[PDB]
Amino acid sequence: KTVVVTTILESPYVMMKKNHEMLEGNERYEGYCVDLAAEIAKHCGFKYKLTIVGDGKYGARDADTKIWNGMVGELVYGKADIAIAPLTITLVREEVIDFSKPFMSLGISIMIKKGTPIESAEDLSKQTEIAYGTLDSGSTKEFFRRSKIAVFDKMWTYMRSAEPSVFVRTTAEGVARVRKSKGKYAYLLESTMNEYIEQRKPCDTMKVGGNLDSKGYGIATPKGSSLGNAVNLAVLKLNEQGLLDKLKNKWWYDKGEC
Amino acid sequence: KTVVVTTILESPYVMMKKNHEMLEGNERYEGYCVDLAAEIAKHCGFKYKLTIVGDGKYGARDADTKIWNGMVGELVYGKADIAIAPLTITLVREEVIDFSKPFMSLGISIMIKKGTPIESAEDLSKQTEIAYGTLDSGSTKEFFRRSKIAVFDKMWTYMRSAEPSVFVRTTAEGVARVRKSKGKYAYLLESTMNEYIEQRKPCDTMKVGGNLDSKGYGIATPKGSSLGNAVNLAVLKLNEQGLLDKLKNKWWYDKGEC
Ligand SMILES: [Zn+2]
Ligand SMILES: [Zn+2]
Ligand SMILES: [Zn+2]
Repeated sequence: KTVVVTTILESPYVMMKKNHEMLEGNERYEGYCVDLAAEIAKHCGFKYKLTIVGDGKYGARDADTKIWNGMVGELVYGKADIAIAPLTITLVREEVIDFSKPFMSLGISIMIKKGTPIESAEDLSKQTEIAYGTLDSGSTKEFFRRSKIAVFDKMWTYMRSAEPSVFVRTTAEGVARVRKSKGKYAYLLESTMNEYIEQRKPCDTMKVGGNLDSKGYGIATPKGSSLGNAVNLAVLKLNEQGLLDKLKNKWWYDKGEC
Repeated sequence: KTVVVTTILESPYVMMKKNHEMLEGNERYEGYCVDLAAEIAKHCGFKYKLTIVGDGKYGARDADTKIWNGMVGELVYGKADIAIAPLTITLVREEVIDFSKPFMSLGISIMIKKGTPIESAEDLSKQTEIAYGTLDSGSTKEFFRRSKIAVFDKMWTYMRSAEPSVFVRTTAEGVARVRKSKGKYAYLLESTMNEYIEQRKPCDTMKVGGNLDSKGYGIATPKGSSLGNAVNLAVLKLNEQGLLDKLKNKWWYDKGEC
């Protein structure tokens, strides 16, 4: 049967082609994950259908109702057979779904509007003129919520109680907030996304400091899935052949605008 | 039952303490992996015994007998229950043993004396005045042997027929060869080790250029191991607590002598 792939509209991973209205099925999309999905499918030997997650979220469990949302939820409840997106491998998720070895290594980072007098997470924590937040319903927000590290705990204490909210629904919203903040808002997002945006016009943002942590993205399948083993081996084969590095160069720098 | 842990003497992962002669069992050793093993055994609640792999190798398969050597072999043939060391996650290994999600991210790098006229892998493949090689029976040598990239392929053709042999049995021998070669020898090793040595006196070596690839080290268990699942979650939990970063700081720079 055709494999249902859940993914998310997050540039440069998955995007609508300029003339998608003229196209059909998988041909409507382009991007790093679109390219990766085609390769994984070929090496594993399956036909697939790309679908954008309904609620546009990555995946988090709701305490009380205990219902998983986002791409994780589509896998948990059987709405999708595999997730190919910039989905962070975390303990809570690994407890309900399977992840292949990582296809991309990254870490949480700081995005500022050029000129902002901030160079580290410690800098953000010791001041208050500049506000900062993260994406909502994701691994980045969870990192700070659960952190027992002094600096990060101090950062979370502030963010969770900040008003108006410093959190955003999508990466694009966070980037826009930084650009129009006149330097009064710094955004906390994963390094890969930070690096991508720094190469996009109007070239007014920049990544500062070292990553706050280290983790990776993995292809996810429902627990006990028949595709798990093959997909994992495919990811390892493709990394060792250099495809993964080739794809990042293609979507990040080959198309750099700065 | 006490869990048999196979490991390898490789600074700063596993080393004999200064006063090892008056110590017994696991107390004779110290290092990053020694600390990691203790952490894992505590969260999974099991007793263990650290053992140094008999042949001192990481793990490669004999093309003729098809027999696995090193730590991988000890797991494959049931001589050990788990391997906790800087063992690289690779396709060929993943096919015969299980790996937890990575506990450390790294890549192949270039080590030069200091003052050596080399700044990249390309530079090495352009001349013949400077010899270069890699460790044996490992993931690094296999990287060059199978590479399809023009530069890495040009390098392997040289290393495969080089006379004398540019390959070493241990990282220690490679480093020693760079130091006593007047800069006429360059060593190819994983970034983690490179960075560690660069901070060790006589402080006469340095890492140059970016990593050639991106991979990770993982805790290995035989296939069908009752410890596999739990250990994998243990690694994720530890990374999220910051323990893994804490440990690298401790053994890499806190003890730095440059
Ligand atoms: Zn392919
Ligand atoms: Zn602990
Ligand atoms: Zn043989």
